[PDB]
Amino acid sequence: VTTAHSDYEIVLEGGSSSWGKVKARAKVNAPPASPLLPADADVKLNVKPLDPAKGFVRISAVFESIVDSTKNKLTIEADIANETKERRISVGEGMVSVGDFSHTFSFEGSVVNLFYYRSDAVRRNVPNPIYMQGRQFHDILMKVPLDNNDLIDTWEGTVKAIGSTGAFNDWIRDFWFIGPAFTALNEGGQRISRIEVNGLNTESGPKGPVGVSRWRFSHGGSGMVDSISRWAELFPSDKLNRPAQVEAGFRSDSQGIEVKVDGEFPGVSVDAGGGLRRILNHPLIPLVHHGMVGKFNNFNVDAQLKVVLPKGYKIRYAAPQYRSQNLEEYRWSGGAYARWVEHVAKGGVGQFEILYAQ
Amino acid sequence: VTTAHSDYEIVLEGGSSSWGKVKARAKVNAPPASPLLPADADVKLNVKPLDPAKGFVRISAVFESIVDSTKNKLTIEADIANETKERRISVGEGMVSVGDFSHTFSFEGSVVNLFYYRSDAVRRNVPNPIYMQGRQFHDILMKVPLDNNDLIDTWEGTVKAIGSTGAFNDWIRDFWFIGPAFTALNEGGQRISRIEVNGLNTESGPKGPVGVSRWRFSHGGSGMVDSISRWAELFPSDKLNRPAQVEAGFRSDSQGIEVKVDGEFPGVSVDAGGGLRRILNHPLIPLVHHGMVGKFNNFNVDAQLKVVLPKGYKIRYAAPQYRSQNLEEYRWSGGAYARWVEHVAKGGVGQFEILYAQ
Amino acid sequence: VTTAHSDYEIVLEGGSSSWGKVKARAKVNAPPASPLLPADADVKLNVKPLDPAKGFVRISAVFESIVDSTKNKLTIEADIANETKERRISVGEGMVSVGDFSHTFSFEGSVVNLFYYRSDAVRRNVPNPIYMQGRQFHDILMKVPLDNNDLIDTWEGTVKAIGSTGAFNDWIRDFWFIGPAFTALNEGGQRISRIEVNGLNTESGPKGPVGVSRWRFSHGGSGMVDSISRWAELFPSDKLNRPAQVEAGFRSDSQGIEVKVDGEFPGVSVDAGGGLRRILNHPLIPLVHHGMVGKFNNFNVDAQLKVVLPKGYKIRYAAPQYRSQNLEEYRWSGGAYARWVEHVAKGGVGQFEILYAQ
Ligand code: BCL
Ligand code: BCL
Ligand code: BCL
Ligand code: BCL
Ligand code: BCL
Ligand code: BCL
Repeated sequence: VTTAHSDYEIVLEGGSSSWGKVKARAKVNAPPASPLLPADADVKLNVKPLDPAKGFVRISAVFESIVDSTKNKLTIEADIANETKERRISVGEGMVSVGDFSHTFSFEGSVVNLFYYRSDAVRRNVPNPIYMQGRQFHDILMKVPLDNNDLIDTWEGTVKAIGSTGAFNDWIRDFWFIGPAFTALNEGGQRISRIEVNGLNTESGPKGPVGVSRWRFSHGGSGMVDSISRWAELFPSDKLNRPAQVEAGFRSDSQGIEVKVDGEFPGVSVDAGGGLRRILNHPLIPLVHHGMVGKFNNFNVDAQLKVVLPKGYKIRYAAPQYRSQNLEEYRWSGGAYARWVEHVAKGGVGQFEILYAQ
Repeated sequence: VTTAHSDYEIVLEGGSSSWGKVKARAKVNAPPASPLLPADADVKLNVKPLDPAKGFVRISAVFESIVDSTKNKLTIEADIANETKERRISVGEGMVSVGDFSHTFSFEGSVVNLFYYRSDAVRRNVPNPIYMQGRQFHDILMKVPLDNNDLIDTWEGTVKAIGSTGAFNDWIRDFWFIGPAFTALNEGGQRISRIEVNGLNTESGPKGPVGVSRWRFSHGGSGMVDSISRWAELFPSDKLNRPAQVEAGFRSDSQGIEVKVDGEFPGVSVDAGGGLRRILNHPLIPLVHHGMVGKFNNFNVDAQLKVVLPKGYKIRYAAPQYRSQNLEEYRWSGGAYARWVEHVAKGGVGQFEILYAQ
Repeated sequence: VTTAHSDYEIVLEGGSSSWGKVKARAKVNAPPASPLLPADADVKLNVKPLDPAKGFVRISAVFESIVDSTKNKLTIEADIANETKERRISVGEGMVSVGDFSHTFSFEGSVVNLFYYRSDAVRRNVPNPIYMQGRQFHDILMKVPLDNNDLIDTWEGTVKAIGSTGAFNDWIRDFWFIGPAFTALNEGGQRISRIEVNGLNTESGPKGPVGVSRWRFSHGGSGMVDSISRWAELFPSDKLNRPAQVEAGFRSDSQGIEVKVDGEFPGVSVDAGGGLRRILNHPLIPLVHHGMVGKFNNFNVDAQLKVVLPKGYKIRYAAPQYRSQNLEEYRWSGGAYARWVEHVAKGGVGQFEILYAQ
């Protein structure tokens, strides 16, 4: 018998605060859909206020994994700020390593997020809008020291390809969205444009030649792509009054999958209007993308959610309904909640709303 | 335990008549995949002979819904006629309303449906062909009175966009196929071309300015798109000797879905050749599209179908086989029928054929 | 209760040999997702060494089916050889028949398979790479005697279309990937280019006019398309020291599906390095494509695998683990193996690795 066991905990700050602590654990005795096993990964994300006056934060990410004995790592650290409601700017650096190979990089880039329409007729009549169609434009300048022969080979190969292959800006997407990543684009109503290569040259860096590229692309979303529809919400820099962090990891092999998440960050709750608040709307891409793997083994659900509201707050509406309550702490399990967990784990996006207030 | 309960009833006219009464009810205690709940809708479609000499019918549609408290409505009424086997013409009017906002519209449009091949070698050798690849071309002239400020804003915004944005005819499809509608295109082997904007201007209508647009698009189908493969069959104007109608609705929320259908129309049965008739072949798009939502909760099937043949007719072949019979009335439930209901509810298109005769 | 019963047997040659005998049987009491039933098919593939000095083999394929009473057949026989590691050449002939219609054909064609990158940094650090992004270019010259009126009609229709329709090279793909074949492309991360028509003319053949076309297309793969990622491996001509063959067939209708496979060919095992061997990595397209039909009825798994190693060899690693062993013969059933069978039958590609050695 295949059984998914999971526990989730949300502990909320009150007042005007959107912050929450989020913890999760899950295990299921079914294999992942990776054609290489075992596959283990640990991820740590950190972000701190940097310059509140200019709205800059400093964010870092560390990814480490082991896949069929191969050890991988990627880190990236960047300073990011909104310039306007639509244009965001970044500058950063990082590295990637795989077994005995590694390389570094630095970059700067701007992203401009544009909705296809704006209408007060929609805004005033839909209290909790979900879909927002739009397109996001990246402009990136990246640099990689060419300080081993593999880097040199790839740089020269790519220079040669760009020079000789008229369809490079098109076919590069076949390379980029490796394996089933390609398939996931259409699944989420996401489109990636042909790229533009605006600049390609070698620089004389302090330790040697540096490969420098300037390039652009856009990606379109029909409304489910959270990176576009919830662009401002997903970067709550104006709510980051202290450092935030999240650590997560999984272990997986032919026998099953185990996962753990432990984080604290702003944006967990939202002003719902009318003096109510809600847990933020569930982003759609995680459910749709995970939906591509959640349907391969039947499973029973053994799931519990615990939500701790701030002192003095009460739930006004929850659907699925909670099972029990002890002051500010509410618990869901079994019944309609278990059924909703099955639904979203298989790719469904049916709404689970929690509205609360003092 | 998740259980889908459903009942279907088909009552057929005899002789040369293709007409039937179709009733259905279903309920299932699982949530819909809507990221806004509750979601309730009622739909009424009507069509009557208008000018049998020119083949015009007058069709009307009313859609009403409530989604997370927002009240929606759209109506459309049109006169439609075949000009040729491939070209159909229409003229009509309607309105849309959402909360405190509303607008009207009128239009005329032609649609030309073209198959990619015609071959007697296929026709004479395949007795019940299903797939037909082809492409359908729309040419539309629509008008909307710009009689509130939101209409004015959207009209001017769109005029501005068409003027400034070279990729408008491309990216408009991201806006148009909102949310998971985008994803459904590829699922059904359906392609939407870039649009052509042939005309855009303001008219001085009786009550004020009117926004007028003339535009075109084609959509391609690899064979499953019923709008293309069964183009003539889906508009049985030559069989409409009296008014036809269908009413349907659903209620849904975090706890489940309930639905009801009650209609009467031509085209329910078909001449199968050899003096046999069949219930029409199941259209594929409904099953494929619904397949995108039917896989998120395991369910047991409690389904019954009742088919009442005209007096004196008998079933010659049915697969899945029926369970019971009382004169002209045949009933299916359990066993292989329940298994077929599960199959098609999850997106399968395995054939369930009923052939009958006197 | 829906139950899938299946048995698989692999019997391996030893030494440096990659050959194996592969047998399979499966049955399941659920309907196929074919909108025409019954659907029965038998396939026979044969290949023999032809000219070991030039690397030519002679391969033949016979497909026969019956679909809703219509009898179909297609045969193809060809000589195929690698010219280089990337370029393969072929010349051959065949026929197609459907009911009272038939036609023949002959052809020659080259295919060039190109990976998007080559990197020693990947090669030396990933011991068993799976994804390889790339693009494959076909150049085909085919001839069909126009020796009945239907052939003449289609030839003239196509000549007319190519002449009049600017989007022919684009829309031809709607015709080509009939029905759900269209949808399967994106599912497997596969792209088909617009075609190029380089030549179209009529020849005066011995018995009459012959329609001759010269045309090209490429197809891209993001890494799962085995035709691209495992290009050399899939044509083990250098391992074909004697004839190989496989016969397979299925019978299906509204009640269920039964299938049988019986074959012997090189390429069943692979040198894994370190003096180990493995069963070849599971190709991804079969699992992904079948995944599009494997999710419509819940089923229980009654599956057994038997692997017979060459004398004196032992399994070093298997995950899922085997259940029993008798000398060189190992058996899997139930437990984690049954769970893996469910997973891959529904479209999962989680790795099942068997490594063995003396
Ligand atoms: C990922 C989905 C979208 C996308 C959506 C966005 C969004 C949204 C943003 C960017 C931004 C950036 N993108 Mg982009 N971007 C995509 C694909 C790309 C690709 C590529 C080759 O595929 C590249 C090179 C880039 C490059 C870049 C940079 C120019 C820029 C800064 C990145 C950074 O510092 O990351 C650092 C990396 C990480 C922090 C790793 C973790 C990333 C995941 C997604 C974050 C999960 C947050 C978690 C749920 C809660 C975190 C709480 C913690 C306490 C922080 N994008 C795809 C198409 N991109 C930012 C920008 O505008 O800069 C100007 C920005 O806000
Ligand atoms: C470059 C990337 C972008 C960015 C892209 C996104 C995207 C895209 C999304 C978010 C979302 C969220 N982000 Mg943000 N985000 C950025 C910076 C920040 C900052 C900040 C001050 O810098 C903060 C505090 C946040 C905070 C938040 C939350 C409001 C929200 C997640 C809520 C939740 O409950 O998660 C619960 C958390 C978990 C269940 C697990 C989180 C742990 C794992 C490790 C996080 C990463 C998972 C992902 C698969 C990894 C992909 C990595 C790439 C391949 C490189 N982001 C940068 C600028 N963020 C999500 C959301 O809901 O938006 C509305 C969302 O979809
Ligand atoms: C919907 C799937 C296909 C499509 C397939 C068809 C087909 C097929 C036809 C049209 C026709 C029309 N289409 Mg078109 N069309 C599509 C997308 C569009 C879009 C758009 C922005 O997406 C627009 C503006 C149009 C516009 C139009 C008009 C020019 C024209 C008349 C519409 C009408 O009166 O509807 C009135 C609206 C309704 C009746 C609502 C109900 C619609 C559903 C689909 C009908 C279900 C029938 C039910 C199962 C049985 C009904 C029995 C009742 C007793 C009647 N189409 C997509 C791509 N279109 C018609 C034509 O050729 O006119 C010249 C026609 O026959
Ligand atoms: C503008 C739209 C087009 C059109 C488009 C289609 C399409 C597309 C299809 C049909 C199909 C059918 N149509 Mg027609 N149809 C038109 C006009 C008509 C007229 C007429 C004389 O005007 C008649 C009598 C019919 C009759 C019929 C039947 C032969 C057949 C449904 C059989 C059945 O058992 O349904 C059983 C009915 C039900 C199970 C439920 C019906 C109730 C619901 C409310 C109907 C609409 C559902 C749909 C999801 C709503 C989408 C609305 C849009 C978003 C606006 N149509 C107009 C001209 N029609 C279907 C078929 O099988 O074709 C071969 C089909 O796929
Ligand atoms: C099928 C998936 C890919 C593809 C991948 C490949 C690969 C890979 C190769 C070709 C090759 C060829 N392709 Mg191609 N090809 C595709 C689509 C096409 C289409 C089309 C209209 O769709 C056409 C006309 C062609 C035409 C051709 C010829 C030019 C050439 C020889 C074919 C042959 O003899 O087949 C004979 C037909 C059969 C043997 C039928 C069986 C085919 C199945 C796929 C084989 C299963 C093997 C089985 C698992 C184990 C067999 C063991 C037996 C003992 C042999 N391809 C799609 C896009 N094509 C070959 C080449 O390069 O020639 C120069 C080659 O190696
Ligand atoms: C024109 C077609 C190409 C070609 C295309 C492919 C493709 C594509 C693939 C293979 C794969 C394999 N091929 Mg090869 N292959 C060709 C010629 C050969 C020759 C030869 C010396 O000529 C040999 C010995 C082989 C041998 C092999 C094996 C190494 C491997 C299957 C292993 C296994 O366990 O299958 C177990 C076998 C079965 C489970 C059942 C096989 C029985 C059925 C009848 C085979 C065909 C099924 C398929 C759905 C039919 C599609 C037909 C088309 C619509 C026309 N191929 C020709 C040149 N071959 C597969 C692989 O794993 O590659 C890494 C794979 O994906």
